Amino acid sequence: IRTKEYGFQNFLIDTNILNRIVDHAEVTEKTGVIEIGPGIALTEQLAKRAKKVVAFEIDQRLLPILKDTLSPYENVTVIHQDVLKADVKSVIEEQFQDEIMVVANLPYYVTTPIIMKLLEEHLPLKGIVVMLQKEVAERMIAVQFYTEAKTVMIVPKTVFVPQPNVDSAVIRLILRESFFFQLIKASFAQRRKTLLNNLVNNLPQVLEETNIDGKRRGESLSIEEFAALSNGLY
Repeated sequence: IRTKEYGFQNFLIDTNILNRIVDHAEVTEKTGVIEIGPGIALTEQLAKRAKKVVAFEIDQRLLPILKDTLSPYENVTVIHQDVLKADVKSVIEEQFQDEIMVVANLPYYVTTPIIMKLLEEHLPLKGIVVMLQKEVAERMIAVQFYTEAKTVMIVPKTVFVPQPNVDSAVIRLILRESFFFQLIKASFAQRRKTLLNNLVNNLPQVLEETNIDGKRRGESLSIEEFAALSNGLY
């Protein structure tokens, strides 16, 4: 608990876990890493076993803190951009000679968009680990198309500084015609209303079901089922 002063965003405490996290990253002196939402903590113990680290933070307030926190470590560069509106393909060419494994600490609201954006441009990563709440992880998986997931290692409230009420979890995601991605966007518009309604918020009429109820809703359809529909007229 070196976490002094500034003002008392909530943070971790013991390294006990952090190298377990880092353990669940396929991390080496060979691999690089794209840290998102650093605070400071993760990034320090992360810098002590990685090739290079690339921290991403929109919060200005943290940079004079990271000015001296994680200053001593020399394989760290804290780029200051909105990760969502970021130039991360361009920063890979700019900072990694290399396997890459993004580690990310993001809140529910934007966390699901971000993971998409990283994946979405076919970027060359080993995998995408993310710390989220206990509830949300157990929920198993928005797109298992780009990658298949494992909710490995739980993380308790009792290793945090404000001590959030609900315990959290970590989730690693190693990766391995397509208007499909326009389809899932179109099918989820109203969210609550029927499939008729959602595919009349979509580009342009006739459509026989391939073993699938009309009035059935978006959040039901299995991931393989959702491919079959896309093969209407791509």
